[PDB]
Amino acid sequence: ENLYFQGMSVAHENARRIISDILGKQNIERVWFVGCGGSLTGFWPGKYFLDCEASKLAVGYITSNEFVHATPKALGKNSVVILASQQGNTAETVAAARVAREKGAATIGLVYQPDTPLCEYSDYIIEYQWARYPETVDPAQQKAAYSLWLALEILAQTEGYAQYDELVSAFGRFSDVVHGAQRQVQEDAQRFAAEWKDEKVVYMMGSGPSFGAAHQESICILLEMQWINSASIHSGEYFHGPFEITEPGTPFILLQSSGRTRPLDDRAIRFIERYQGKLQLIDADKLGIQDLSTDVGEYFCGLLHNCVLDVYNLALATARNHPLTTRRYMWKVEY
Amino acid sequence: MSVAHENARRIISDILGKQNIERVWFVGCGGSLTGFWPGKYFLDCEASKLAVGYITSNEFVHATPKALGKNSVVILASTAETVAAARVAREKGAATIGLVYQPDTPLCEYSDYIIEYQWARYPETVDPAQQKAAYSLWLALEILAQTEGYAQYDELVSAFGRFSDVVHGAQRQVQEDAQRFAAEWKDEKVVYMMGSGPSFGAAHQESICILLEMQWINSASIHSGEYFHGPFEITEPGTPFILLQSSGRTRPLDDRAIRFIERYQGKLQLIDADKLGIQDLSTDVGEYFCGLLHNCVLDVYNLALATARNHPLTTRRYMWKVEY
Repeated sequence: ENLYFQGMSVAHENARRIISDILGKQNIERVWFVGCGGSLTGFWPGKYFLDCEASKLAVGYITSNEFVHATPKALGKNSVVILASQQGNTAETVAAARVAREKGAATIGLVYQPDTPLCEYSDYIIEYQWARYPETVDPAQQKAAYSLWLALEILAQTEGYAQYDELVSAFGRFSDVVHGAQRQVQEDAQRFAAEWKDEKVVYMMGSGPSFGAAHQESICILLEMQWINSASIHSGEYFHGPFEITEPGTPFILLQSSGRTRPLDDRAIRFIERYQGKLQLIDADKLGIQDLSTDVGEYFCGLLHNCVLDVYNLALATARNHPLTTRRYMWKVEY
Repeated sequence: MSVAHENARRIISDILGKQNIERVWFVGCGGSLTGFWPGKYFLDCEASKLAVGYITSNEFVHATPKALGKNSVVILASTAETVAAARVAREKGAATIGLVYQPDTPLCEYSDYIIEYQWARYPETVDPAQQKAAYSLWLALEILAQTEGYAQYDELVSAFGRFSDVVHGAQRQVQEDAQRFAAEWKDEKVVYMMGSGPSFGAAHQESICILLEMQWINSASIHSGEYFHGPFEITEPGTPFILLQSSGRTRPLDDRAIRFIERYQGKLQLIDADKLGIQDLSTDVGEYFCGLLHNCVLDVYNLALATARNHPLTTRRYMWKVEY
């Protein structure tokens, strides 16, 4: 018999070393995901995985400055606090890492820029990859991807996870699925941009693994990068107040998921179409989630939507003559 | 004792005689989920060993946490999907608490304990301590007190004793401002709700259950901390924000938001719990009552707005009218 020796994702190996090192020094009884805006919603994939799969863990998900100011008494020696910041200096995320460390928690800091202030209070540092679409990097090494890698490792090294190998090889297929999906949506994205360029209010929707993506699109793209009024509505929540807003032409972008919460999404689709809402459907299952894994591909829906949306976002920004880098406040005034 | 207090005490002692309480989930839809924010926030702040979940009913049904089990309590309020969530909870071995307005209603069937809360349509009022969202805090107080212990138990129970008075004082206080608000806000097409810490659930609730549902005004909720990481770029003169400002620890997130909104001439309606009598509740634990106060204070602004807009709050085009 010939012996086979496998390799490992950069993100897989980083995640795995960090969590082993931490377990050698404490228990992992509680995790917090802590950050601001996109640097909090980037943790949704891991949050969702653990909420679904971990039986022993208590999992938190909190905006940095709230964590700093109203610190949970549950934070301590056997907690892990995972923080993200792009340029590594969001003062409240740095203070969150400081407070976590003062409380005795292990801190994992995700940064794009190394030697940035978040690093000072990060026991472990991950330099995730990032580029501005149409420039690309390895999707398995992007900020949101690391939420799922770290989640996988926390679960596997504390409770075990029968589908570990399945998810690791799903992640090995992820770059091909992302590239195939982005290519597949070019035409639709163009048609979207031309037809949606004049909307002043857009509602983002999703459920389960895709809900973070929906919220992120809402707060980080539509409000932040386009100045379009927006809310995110959980597909399940839609029918308990929000849907009363719906009339012919009310714009909804639904980020539909594979797997268990899909019927939530299908329920919304039927209703939005029955009442002639302006619906842009982006369906993970049509864009090759089934190619990742028939078992655990539900957990990659948010990550896939984040990537596929880059295409629609550029198309819309060009149609609206509003570059995604437009700001009137951020990086411009003090606040 | 308050009847709400004795109800919560009796329920949680009974459960603890039969299982442990290692995990709590708050499960509901819309305002029957936001109603749990007061207890959720309290537990997130005060409980060191409890795992606390907060989940819309049909997602709890379709993607049930593996963590759900014999030493879990699932607390629900009322909706076939919340009934189904109670069924799933019980089927998994979790104890179930159902908050209901009317008895014999479908959620009762899968609820090990049923709490008939108090509700009335403003200006008709009811005991604030027996309202749906109040019970979230009562139940949370007792989960924590009967398991880990709570050093401010009596200070919070006496706070709760004074809460009816603070609510009535606050509702009287805002009468004139509410009329001014309605006159000035009746033509707005988009309203952002804002809050932090204990008042965030109340902000979200106004947004989804009042502005969208009962007024057909476009709206999103924004956490006061999240504002400055994307949402704030929507701000320009006249952008409508209703900030439910909190007392206590997160107040500085709200002050930061107020300085910014005012500097770029947002149309700001400020409703401050510390101006409406949270200082009279306690000095220690009063912060935990801010969401509850906001819920009540907003009833006044909501009626006034509904009147100025000739849009009754009971107006619906879909709910209780079509199938969905």
